[PDB]
Amino acid sequence: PTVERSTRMSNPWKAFMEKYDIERTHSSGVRVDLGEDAEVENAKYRIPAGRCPVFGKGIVIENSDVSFLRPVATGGFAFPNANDHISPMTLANLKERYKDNVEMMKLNDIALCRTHAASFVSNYRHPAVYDEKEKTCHMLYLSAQENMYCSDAVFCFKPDKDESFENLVYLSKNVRNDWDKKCPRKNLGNAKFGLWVDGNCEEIPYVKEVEAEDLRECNRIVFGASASDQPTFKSKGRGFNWANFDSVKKKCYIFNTKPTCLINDKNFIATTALSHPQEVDLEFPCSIYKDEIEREIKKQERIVLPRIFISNDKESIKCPCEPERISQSTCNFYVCNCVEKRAEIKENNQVVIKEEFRDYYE
Repeated sequence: PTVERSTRMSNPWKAFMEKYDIERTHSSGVRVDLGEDAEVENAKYRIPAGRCPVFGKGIVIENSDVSFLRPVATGGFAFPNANDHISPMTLANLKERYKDNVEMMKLNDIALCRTHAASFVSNYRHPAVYDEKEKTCHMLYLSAQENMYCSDAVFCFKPDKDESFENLVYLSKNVRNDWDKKCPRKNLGNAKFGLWVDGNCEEIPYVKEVEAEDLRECNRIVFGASASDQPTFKSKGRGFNWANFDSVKKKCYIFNTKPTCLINDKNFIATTALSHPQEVDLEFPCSIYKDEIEREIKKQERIVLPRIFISNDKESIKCPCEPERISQSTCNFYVCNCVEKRAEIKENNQVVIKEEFRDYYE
């Protein structure tokens, strides 16, 4: 009856974190999304391409008071004239129009808005804004998101997040219908993003630190700093997309490397450029570590314990020494600091196998 440590280098956050891999899941600009090309007759144009909704984004028109959701002066960015019969359209009106379509009736409200907007005729399809407070779908006739120096005689505008846009959802024609499982929306309370380094979630060493008065402002800053397809290129979703908000220090730490786990810390909220400006879920998944450890022990003599060195059950880790209690932790997590680490974080926030172990891991 032996117990031993696994050599297998896992990560129990794998499934939980896929949605935060913005490069892989969204794959286009966030602050400005112009990720695809489309031609109308002969004429190459750029259009929004991201696969995730961007919560709380809108377009500010400089030195103007017209909302971008106003129909274009046949004004804002929205579809004009029509009869009001294609845009704007209420959820009720959308549900009316598409009532005998079994598949369109299965879509959630955002996806139904997106699908409607994207159906109108090239692979040139129009982006939409769904106002979740008014339950109203707006098709955007103008796909430009920024014209900013601004060198009144010039039409200046930029994307932004602020309170008047907080219920808005900016939708490209590519947005996934299952965005709710695959994309960011809510902010993660009692958590900061981190990097998984052989059995514990570690701080991201290279970040940009910024003053922020509240979550809204931190989510606005990261939005501002986020992947952008705007000419000076296709970002492909690469960018400073993620931020940790220190609720107590009133600081925003932004970074450009995708996170691979969460650190349970009562002082922080984890937000992203896509995420809602305000919604916060305070319930950390405390049981993530104990679950994998227990699941593995139910593999089978030889007990082989995972390389998981943090848990809410201090004995399950089988620490060589006394596990440290993490005081910042709402989960009352314990960490085993006194173990053999096979990975370390190096420049540009890259997690690498330590030298002494490289040959073994191939």
